[PDB]
Amino acid sequence: STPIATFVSGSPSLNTYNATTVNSSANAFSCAYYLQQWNIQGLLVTSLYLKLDSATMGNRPGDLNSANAKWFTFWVSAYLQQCNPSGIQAGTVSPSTATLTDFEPMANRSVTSPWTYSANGYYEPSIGEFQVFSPVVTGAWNPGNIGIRVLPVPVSASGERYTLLCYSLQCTNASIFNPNNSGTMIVGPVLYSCPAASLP
Amino acid sequence: STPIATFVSGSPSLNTYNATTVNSSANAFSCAYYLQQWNIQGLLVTSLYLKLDSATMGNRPGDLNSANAKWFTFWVSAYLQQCNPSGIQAGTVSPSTATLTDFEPMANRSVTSPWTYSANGYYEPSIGEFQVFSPVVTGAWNPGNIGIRVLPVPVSASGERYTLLCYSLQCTNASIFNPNNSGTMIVGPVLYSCPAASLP
Amino acid sequence: STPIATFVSGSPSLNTYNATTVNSSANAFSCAYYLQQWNIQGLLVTSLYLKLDSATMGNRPGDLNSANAKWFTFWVSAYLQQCNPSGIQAGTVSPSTATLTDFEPMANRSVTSPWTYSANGYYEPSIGEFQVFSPVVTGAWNPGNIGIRVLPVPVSASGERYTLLCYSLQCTNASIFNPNNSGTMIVGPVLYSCPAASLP
Repeated sequence: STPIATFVSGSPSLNTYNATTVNSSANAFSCAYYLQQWNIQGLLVTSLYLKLDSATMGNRPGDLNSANAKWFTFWVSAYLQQCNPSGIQAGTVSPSTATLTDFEPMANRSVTSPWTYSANGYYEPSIGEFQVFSPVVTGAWNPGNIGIRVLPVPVSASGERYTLLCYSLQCTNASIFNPNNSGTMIVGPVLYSCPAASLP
Repeated sequence: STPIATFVSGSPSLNTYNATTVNSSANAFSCAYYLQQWNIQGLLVTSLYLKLDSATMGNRPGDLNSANAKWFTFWVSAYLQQCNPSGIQAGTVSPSTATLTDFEPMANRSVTSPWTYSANGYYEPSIGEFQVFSPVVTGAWNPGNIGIRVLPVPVSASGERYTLLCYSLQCTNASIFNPNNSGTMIVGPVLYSCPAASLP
Repeated sequence: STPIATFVSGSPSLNTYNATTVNSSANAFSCAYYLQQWNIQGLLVTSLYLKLDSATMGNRPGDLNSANAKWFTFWVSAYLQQCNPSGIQAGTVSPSTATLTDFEPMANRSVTSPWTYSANGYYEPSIGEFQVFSPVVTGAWNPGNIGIRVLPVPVSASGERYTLLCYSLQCTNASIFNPNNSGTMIVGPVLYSCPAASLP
């Protein structure tokens, strides 16, 4: 077969806000992303950009707890109909014979108990690799450094198990979820490699 | 030739404890691992899981020094007979014409003086890249975050030089080497890329 | 076409000091490097070693500000004539039909305003991924840990835009730019992956 498959999805301009992220106060928001993936003979390499904008993200509750939220979770999925909590969009696979199941991560060998899938449930991974990024911010958003916990996570839905890539983005400062602050934030490219579930 | 070679070794369940790790108090232990490697046109990509279990690791000396140990070293080798201090097991290479020498890292250009190979010697690398992981832990094991120093290291044995991949796993808290504490710990997948010594 | 292209440049021994780095006090220095790159079906993987040596780097101003400098910037470019602030040398591309434009990074989706290219200008990136290395040091050089900010950066020159890979190396301690201290420092291999601008 083909030794290498690729997948590209999302908004190249980061100006289309068609995905979803849930923060630690269980508030759901619209976000933009750009996703580029490779399956290189069973190695899954994933590049991701994420953007939030006060003007497109949605209502930000006031209440101290909500306004002081710092963490939010984003999910990259290869199961766009069956287990897609962050609403990854249909994209382009190369070559033409590849399919999105070429982009499922191999199960995480450190984790057994799965997350029960919700459309708006907040999942906070406390295990796995930790990366640090400085974000690109505009306006009155001042999150500071963004820590990123990233790992393959087993997710249960309707008696089926899926492994998804989970990103917990962890602001240094409360800022971006406070409705009194307008602004934007972009982080990336966040790179993550792991074994793929199959060969392309 | 083939542009891409792969190697897989170890325990998929992490329930077979056939490798070896030495900690900073020079105490040797049995551990489980799962190793997946790629040589992509001379780029070596390595994925590793590691597991320790109080019930299989071996005797844990008491003595303050031993019980308060936090660091341990694991070695990934492509020289399973000649220079294999952590006891990587025979595995599966793809394609059929590839050999394990396809998985030797290129020499580290920052290091000249080699480590003198021992079957039970403790080597503590103080140079190189540093990654941080949160482990998956059970029972009364509470190591906290695991720092990971990882790099290709030159190793001497019987007038021959080998480059191996060295991992120093560095617990935040003394816990796992204290014989009064039962538990387990899994870390991974730890990803590391470096130039390969050759093309596959 | 070829799914995989490679590029190799610089000094394998790190003993040829033909590249350039500018530090935070705007002092320019000669340095050695070794650069190995892959374009794997549009994924750009870059391995870099960097070396400074008091005996080859050039004049180190005294003046408190200069001597206490800790950060310096290195640029990897695929535009060796048009936009090459660190003086990457001509190298070897494989296969024979590949060219250096196969190694241009895709534009950074988080950054719009470019850096105005200088031959000796200091650029300090404050956004992007952050890695940590322990360096290999000799003599009276004691920089401690080296933080590394690394990202693709848009650069303007003569009405043309280029994306280059920018590395900000950030010493923990003032040491290496103090003319009273002789020594050397090597860091690497620093690995960085990002999307490539094109397929090879």
